[PDB]
Amino acid sequence: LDQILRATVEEVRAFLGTDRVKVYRFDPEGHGTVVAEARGGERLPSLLGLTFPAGDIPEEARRLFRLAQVRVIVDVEAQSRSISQPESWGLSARVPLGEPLQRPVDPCHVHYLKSMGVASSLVVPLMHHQELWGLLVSHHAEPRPYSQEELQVVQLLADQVSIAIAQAELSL
Ligand SMILES: *[C@@H](C)[C@H]1/C(=C/c2[nH]c(/C=C3N=C(/C=C4\NC(=O)C(CC)=C4C)C(C)=C\3CCC(=O)O)c(CCC(=O)O)c2C)NC(=O)[C@@H]1C
Repeated sequence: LDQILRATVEEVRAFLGTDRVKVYRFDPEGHGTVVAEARGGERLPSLLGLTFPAGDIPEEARRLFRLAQVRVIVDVEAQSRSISQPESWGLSARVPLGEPLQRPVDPCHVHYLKSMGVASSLVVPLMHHQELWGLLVSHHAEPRPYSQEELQVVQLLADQVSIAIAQAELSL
């Protein structure tokens, strides 16, 4: 799995022509590791081999990854702010998306992304069945706006890998 993804991180990078793209896996204990990482003009250091703490993300945000399955961050310059809400469990049967064309994130990510010197941040969740196995993310300088039409093409690209990582769990 970790090896296979190594070729995926670079493969997708070619398509998304993103300078930096890495895959993030998750553990039940609340621990995640980077099993892949690519760099373009080497504007950022290699994070590969670094374990990220779950605390980095609560849950309400991850929920969107389950229902929204889109994950898109606008220019951190727009300074969008999104925090928690008072008693807002939101009861629904099953309505995919049904939210703004963008996903504002608390100032937590603002500095986080900016700290990486990345104005843009394209993310894509990798879920198999009803569970989440991995997470795809991309970061780079102003890569011009993104089209929804082209986004879909990649949206499926994230689904394909979902099969590779899933089929890998069996063998691995
Ligand atoms: C802020 C000081 C602290 C913090 C809190 C925090 N994070 C989020 C949301 C996200 N954080 C990430 C982080 C990553 N990007 C990556 O590339 C990686 C490695 C693969 C990570 C871990 C992401 C993707 C999100 C989701 C936002 C999006 O739309 O993409 C939140 C929001 C939760 C909410 O809804 O309240 C918060 C509060 N993260 C830190 O690192 C600090 C400790």
